[PDB]
Amino acid sequence: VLPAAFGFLASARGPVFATRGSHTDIDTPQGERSLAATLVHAPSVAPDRAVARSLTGAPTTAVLAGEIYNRDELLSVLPAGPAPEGDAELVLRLLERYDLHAFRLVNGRFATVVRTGDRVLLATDHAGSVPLYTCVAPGEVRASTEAKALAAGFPLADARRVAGLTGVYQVPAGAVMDIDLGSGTAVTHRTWTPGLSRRILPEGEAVAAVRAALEKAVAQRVTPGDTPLVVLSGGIDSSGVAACAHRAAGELDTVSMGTDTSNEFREARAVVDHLRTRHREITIPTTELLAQLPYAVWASESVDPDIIEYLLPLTALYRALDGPERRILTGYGADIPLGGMHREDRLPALDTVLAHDMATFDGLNEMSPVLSTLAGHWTTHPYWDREVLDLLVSLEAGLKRRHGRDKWVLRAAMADALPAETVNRPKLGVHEGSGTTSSFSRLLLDHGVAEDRVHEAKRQVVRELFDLTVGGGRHPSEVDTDDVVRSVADR
Ligand SMILES: Nc1ncnc2c1ncn2[C@@H]1O[C@H](COP(=O)(O)O)[C@@H](O)[C@H]1O
Ligand SMILES: N=C(N)NCCC[C@@H](C(=O)O)N1CCC1=O
Ligand SMILES: [Mg+2]
Ligand SMILES: [Mg+2]
Repeated sequence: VLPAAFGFLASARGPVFATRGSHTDIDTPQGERSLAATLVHAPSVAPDRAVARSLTGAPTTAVLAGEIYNRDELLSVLPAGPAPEGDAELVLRLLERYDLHAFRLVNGRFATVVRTGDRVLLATDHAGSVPLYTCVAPGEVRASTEAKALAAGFPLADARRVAGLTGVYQVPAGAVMDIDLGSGTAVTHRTWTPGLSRRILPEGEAVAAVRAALEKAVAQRVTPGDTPLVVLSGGIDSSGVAACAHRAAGELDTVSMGTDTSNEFREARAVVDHLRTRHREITIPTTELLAQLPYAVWASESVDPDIIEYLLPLTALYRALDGPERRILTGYGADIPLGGMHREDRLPALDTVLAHDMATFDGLNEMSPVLSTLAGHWTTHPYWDREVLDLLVSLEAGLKRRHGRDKWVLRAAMADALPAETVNRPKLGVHEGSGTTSSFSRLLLDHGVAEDRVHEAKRQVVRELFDLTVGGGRHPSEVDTDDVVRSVADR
């Protein structure tokens, strides 16, 4: 049900993560010139499948956090028949055949570090959905799924430095960093890049392809026998995912979050009734929502005020979940390739914003698994599935904004599976349906923070939280959001 590991801290030559779970140190056969690592994973899963060893080429050790979705495909290009036992061994098999190019073939939600001889490889999935950070110095390489574990040396080109940190870099999305341990030299190869050209397709085929892709992406994300949990908002995106997940599992559990300001329970109810899902509504006080601020920056390790604002309600929801650890699917990210913020018929502006968004998502960590695993829950997002993403991004603007409706192709793709009311439902940003942006603004406004200046205040606040939780090793619970807002408002 859950991946073999959520993250890790490794070194090639006392880990503390936001992620909740068991810790397991891997054995160090060649004790020495070996790959040491601490894996963080669910208490209910065996780390084994997240670790693979080999002698092909050299002594080799692979560690992988997360999971791969196009397994059948990758397996079809391998020689022998005895299939690898897990995703880490699968990667290993692929590396022995394509070398670092193996990552150009992977469609997944993972982060991995591999040591073969004195060579070290650091790879992320196409979207860098599972953040990966590193510190490289001649003779020593440290990699971790959380920068906070690395804050406790040389500069690396074609990698960005982490805010308020030194010698700590984030491996870019869709990339593989090839590091020679001896010289400490690092070379980065991109293994995926957003398509820039657009595809033309008749309505019927376009709508069918989108439906088929999403169904497949969702199917790849639901575990056989296990009923998944979908964070439902009543919007077309999460609703589209719910319909697909329900079909792949034959049943479905849903959940919706709301505040005392706002909610989308009504819109969500329409869908829970259409598919007859096991639904649950959660209402967290606005004051409780804002108190989540330090937890969001700590888990996401992001400094973008706008993203942190989008993550607040999600973070609160994951932490407020009751019951056993769940496999959660979301409809997050659908608006990006579809320009879900575009509100007119003039297509030009839609593509401009789309191209810009697709070129600047890396580093935001908005889809990081830590957002949910901080409470022991694993999340995956089918709309940013490589295949679904490639397709949605490639469609010509006229298929996204058509018939006076935004994200048209997606709405039409779920038409025969959801109520008409849900299909035509205008877009709403979870920030609007629960009043997160307004609440955060009101908080600053109630502290004296003037208007043409709340945004910058939100920046200073978020950045201050980061320096404390990520750079200073301070746990969110030990941080009082009000005190930080106070300090920032004084300016
Ligand atoms: N009020 C909510 N309760 C539960 N899940 C939500 C809620 N609002 C949004 N989500 C989830 O998070 C994603 C946010 O995307 P968006 O609505 O485009 O901002 C949706 O695709 C849902 O899966
Ligand atoms: N430029 C970006 N990377 N924007 C991300 C906004 C997320 C968007 C989504 O679901 O794609 N989203 C959150 C509410 C909403 O809309
Ligand atoms: Mg959406
Ligand atoms: Mg919404």
